[PDB]
Amino acid sequence: KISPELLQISPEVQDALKNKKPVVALESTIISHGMPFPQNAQTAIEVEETIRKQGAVPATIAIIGGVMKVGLSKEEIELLGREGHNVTKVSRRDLPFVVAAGKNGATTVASTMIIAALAGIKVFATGGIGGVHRGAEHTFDISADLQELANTNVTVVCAGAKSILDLGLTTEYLETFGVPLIGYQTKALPAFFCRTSPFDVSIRLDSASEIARAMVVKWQSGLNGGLVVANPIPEQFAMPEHTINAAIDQAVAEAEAQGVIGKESTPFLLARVAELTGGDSLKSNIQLVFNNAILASEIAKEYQRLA
Amino acid sequence: LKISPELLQISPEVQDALKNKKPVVALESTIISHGMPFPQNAQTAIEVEETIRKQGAVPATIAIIGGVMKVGLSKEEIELLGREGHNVTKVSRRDLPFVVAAGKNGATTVASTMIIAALAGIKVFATGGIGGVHRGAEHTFDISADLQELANTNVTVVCAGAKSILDLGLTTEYLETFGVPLIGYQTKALPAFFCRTSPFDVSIRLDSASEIARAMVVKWQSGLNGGLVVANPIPEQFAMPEHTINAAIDQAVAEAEAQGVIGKESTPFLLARVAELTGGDSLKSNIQLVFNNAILASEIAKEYQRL
Amino acid sequence: PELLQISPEVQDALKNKKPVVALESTIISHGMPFPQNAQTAIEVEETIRKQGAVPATIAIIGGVMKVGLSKEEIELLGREGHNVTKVSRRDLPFVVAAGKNGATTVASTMIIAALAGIKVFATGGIGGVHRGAEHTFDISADLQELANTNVTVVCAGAKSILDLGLTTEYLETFGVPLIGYQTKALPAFFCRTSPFDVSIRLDSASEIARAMVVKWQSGLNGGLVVANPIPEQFAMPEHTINAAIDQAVAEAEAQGVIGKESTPFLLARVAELTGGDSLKSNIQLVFNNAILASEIAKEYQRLA
Ligand SMILES: *[C@H](c1c[nH]c(=O)[nH]c1=O)[C@H](O)[C@H](O)[C@H](O)COP(=O)(O)O
Ligand SMILES: *[C@H](c1c[nH]c(=O)[nH]c1=O)[C@H](O)[C@H](O)[C@H](O)COP(=O)(O)O
Ligand SMILES: *[C@H](c1c[nH]c(=O)[nH]c1=O)[C@H](O)[C@H](O)[C@H](O)COP(=O)(O)O
Ligand SMILES: [Mn+2]
Ligand SMILES: [Mn+2]
Ligand SMILES: [Mn+2]
Repeated sequence: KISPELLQISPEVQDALKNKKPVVALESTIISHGMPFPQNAQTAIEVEETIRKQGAVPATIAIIGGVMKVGLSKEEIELLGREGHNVTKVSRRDLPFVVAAGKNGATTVASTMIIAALAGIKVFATGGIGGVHRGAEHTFDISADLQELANTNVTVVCAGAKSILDLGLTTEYLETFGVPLIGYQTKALPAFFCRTSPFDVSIRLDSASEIARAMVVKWQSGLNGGLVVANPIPEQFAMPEHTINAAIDQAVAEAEAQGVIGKESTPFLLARVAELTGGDSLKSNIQLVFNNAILASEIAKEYQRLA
Repeated sequence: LKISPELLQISPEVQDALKNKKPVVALESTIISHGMPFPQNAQTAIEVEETIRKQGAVPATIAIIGGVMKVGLSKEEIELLGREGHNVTKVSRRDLPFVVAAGKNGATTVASTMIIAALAGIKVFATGGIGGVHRGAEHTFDISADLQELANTNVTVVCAGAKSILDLGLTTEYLETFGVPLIGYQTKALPAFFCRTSPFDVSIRLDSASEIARAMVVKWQSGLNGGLVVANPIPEQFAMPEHTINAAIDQAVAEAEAQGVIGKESTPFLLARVAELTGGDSLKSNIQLVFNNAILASEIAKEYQRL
Repeated sequence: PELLQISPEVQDALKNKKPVVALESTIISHGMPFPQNAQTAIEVEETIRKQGAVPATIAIIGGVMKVGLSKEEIELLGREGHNVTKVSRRDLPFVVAAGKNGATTVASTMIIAALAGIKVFATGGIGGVHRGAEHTFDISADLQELANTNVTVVCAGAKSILDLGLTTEYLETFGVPLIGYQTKALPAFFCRTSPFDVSIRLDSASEIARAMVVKWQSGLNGGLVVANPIPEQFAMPEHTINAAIDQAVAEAEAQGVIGKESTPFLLARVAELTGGDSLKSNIQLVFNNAILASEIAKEYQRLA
């Protein structure tokens, strides 16, 4: 029952929810910190349209002038893409201040889940989830995303956890906190730019339909928390393992040596891997995002059907 | 509070006991499928139900049958889980929605069991031993979802402590961090599962059922959610020799690690291997501790229905 | 029910919408030696009263969760000392069940304040990730209470005996805002500064209060850490205080100190190695935090 001075849902999205059309949420960190200009905004508007061509309704989420806004104008997206790193990356602990100081912010997966759940949106597409960082056994550097997944009822379609992270530790972590890690048509956990990895999802499902069904069962039996749907990047756009892993490993060593830490790590690694791959990691990431948007449209349609 | 009959079904017996305020004791399915071999699996489970019956209390064995969460089971069902063994999905919280959605059978761990018991409003649950922090968890992050269920869900779990195959010190630390009281029953020293003693202490030591119940009531009436571990030492008669059992466990652990056994397979492999190495003795101790735990859990049950 | 009692001076302010600031009893029983423990408690209360707000010291007396306390009960906690049960969240129901007395930690003080509707609470410094928690898993339940329960905790940062870096990672993970008051760098407790930074620098109590109402109205449960730099003149010498802390921790490890008794031991050991100066620094930072806390509580009461 939040006040409009706090949360503002755009009329497209409101109508969508009234008329029970399927809605897919999207995040703003990917635009501001995830990718450079103008690939971030092109990518974002285009993801929105992809969703539209699948017959669903996009709601991109962000903090515009201190307001939590569900659905955004082309203008505001252009805005986040131009202002870029100057915009505040917003996780859970960041949110109330960016709302109070009335500033603009780009929501992470955590925040995007929070707001989406506030708006009653169950399906959310992104590129890759945050997770347990390499070295975390000694650094305790662990995304708030995982705790959000533990606690907030949103399904997040992604290409897995970002492959710059520690995937093994991430899979243990998700199990401890009772979060389903669903492979869409895959048992092997997808690694972001790359289609497989040495690890496993917690369950393989071959259709949106079964995922929607699981969601309804899960929530109706009271098990609160979200679900991760790991969606492999299409073969056309997949980075070959050896190259990408070399660029990731170098970028991670460099970040260690340079004392990069905290909320700045992921943007640093993503950009540096893009430098190291000459733009290829970035192209692949954009491809992965469109793909997840498509699957996410199918899942939301299937979920709305049941609900 | 009202869960659909398609998802959740309580036996008529357990329903009359709940209705008529008879003290009910919950029981887990995974003990049967993944914790013991056949016929000992089904045999022990039925003899446990009987044991709780002698105490003048009503057992509800919990499992997933044909996609339904089932509180209370028939002899046929217990037996089916028993003979089906590893063919039955081991079910933790992350697992739960998919077994139920897909109409399958599943054997519930402490976590799943607690979840379901809590749905039927059963506060007392007897098992052999709880999951915990695995040896090597500093680097592996392998930490049972049981401990998280304990953190949030209102059930008392009577056991011989954590399975001796785990890392007990880190478990005690973990429970403190998460606000879960670890109650030694008539001991300040943490019971070791197969062993009565460990070089680790419980958080509170209490000598009667009634105290345990009254502490339950203050805890919940006060709004601190989460369960309680009541660690009940195996009786002196059936205990394992420190030397022999420890050697068995250590070999088993080194072996599991060397073979690369990970995830939900770890515990069932280690129990099997330990039973093998001890020429079945460990198993016999396990059974005996389960009966003991059941008796104590019935007493706490009566004392709880009282207040 | 009868399992929580609120002093009439406290309820009087709650009903009448006046600023209330919580305090913890572990500062007293296990935090500081007698007589300075009771003295510090009473004078902290006074500092609040004079600040324009109403002190409520939470503790468990005769099994009761008590909001606001008599000087008799304060002297009792200060004197009976380490003989009083230290109470965290796991501890709580039993100390109540058994009608015993206990000194509440930041965790339990947050709980109790929450039961009574007190959104603002002042302490010296919170528990956190201990040095070597990476191998020991030794992590205060406080961090979890901050993750979950809605209370603002004003302090000197985390007690500097702990592992602060790990503590900041952990706070991020669990979504708990770490607010530096007029500082980017995380207050180091005895020290005014640390190699670590907070999550946001806020310069005024009002800002913090608006952040509070916006945070909870939005439904994000969990508390807030407000880190208050120790006054410049009371700060310990970095070399002396860190040499002390380091030795004390090395000893604690050697001697098999663990669990709930780890922090009290180290504190006692540190003031001993610093010949009372760290305790003196400690008492000052507590007063300072009580002042900032009063301001926050007032500015927040104004706003909703
Ligand atoms: C990752 C984001 C999603 N997809 C993508 O392609 N690129 C991206 O940068 C998310 O924004 C994620 O929530 C964010 O990285 C959170 O990280 P922290 O652990 O630093 O909060
Ligand atoms: C242990 C269970 C209890 N008693 C017993 O004798 N044998 C057993 O197997 C529990 O089922 C426990 O939850 C199990 O270890 C599952 O834990 P993970 O999810 O960590 O595998
Ligand atoms: C620390 C307390 C706060 N300020 C201060 O000046 N001195 C103190 O002793 C708190 O009591 C803290 O919550 C306590 O350390 C709890 O620790 P554990 O429960 O982690 O042992
Ligand atoms: Mn991080
Ligand atoms: Mn495990
Ligand atoms: Mn501790």
